[PDB]
Amino acid sequence: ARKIPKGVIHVQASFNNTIVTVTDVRGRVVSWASAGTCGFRGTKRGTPFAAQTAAGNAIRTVVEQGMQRAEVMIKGPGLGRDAALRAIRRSGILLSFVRDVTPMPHNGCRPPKKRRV
RNA sequence: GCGGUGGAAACUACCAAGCUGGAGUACGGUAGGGGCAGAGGGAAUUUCCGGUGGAGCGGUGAAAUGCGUAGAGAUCGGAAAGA
Ligand SMILES: [Mg+2]
Ligand SMILES: [Mg+2]
Ligand SMILES: [Mg+2]
Ligand SMILES: [Mg+2]
Ligand SMILES: [Mg+2]
Ligand SMILES: [Mg+2]
Ligand SMILES: [Mg+2]
Ligand SMILES: [Mg+2]
Ligand SMILES: [Mg+2]
Ligand SMILES: [Mg+2]
Ligand SMILES: [Mg+2]
Ligand SMILES: [Mg+2]
Repeated sequence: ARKIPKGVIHVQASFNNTIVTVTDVRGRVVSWASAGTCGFRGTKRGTPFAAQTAAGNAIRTVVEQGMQRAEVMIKGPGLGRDAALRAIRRSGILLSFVRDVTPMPHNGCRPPKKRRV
């Protein structure tokens, strides 16, 4: 739909799922792919493999718009933080910068209590 | 045991003067999340207002309630607030 030569890839990795969004430097969203939209449900939705197919599935659409260089943003403690990165590499798209944006509060809102499990 | 009387003068007690090592005062330093009061600061989060986008998000041992086509989550820009 839009052919943008350079932009950014946001990958949020949580413990139950990982979102991979494709955007451009103007701060605008083009197309996204989630581990859940790939036909995965809750348990499997956390594994690095679903993050793999998620990243691959977004980059399908990003090469279809004909884009070349990109920055990678990784947010969150989950597993896909490593796995997704591999996909970004093997999908044959030039890797500019890979940053870790995981929000670190400098103090603040008191987190939920400890699960006694 | 109590009372009277004659002696002794070390220890406690009393009376008079002394002495610093105890306790303080002045002086000069120095470390400190000590206390009270008044200024300022940033992350993060939540909600609200927009632009993109367009099906799931969220969550568990595995699920479901819940939130979502009345456009969620994601992402960029703005405000506001408290801790
Ligand atoms: Mg889990
Ligand atoms: Mg006698
Ligand atoms: Mg005497
Ligand atoms: Mg005296
Ligand atoms: Mg105060
Ligand atoms: Mg600020
Ligand atoms: Mg649209
Ligand atoms: Mg419902
Ligand atoms: Mg409404
Ligand atoms: Mg619209
Ligand atoms: Mg949102
Ligand atoms: Mg404020």
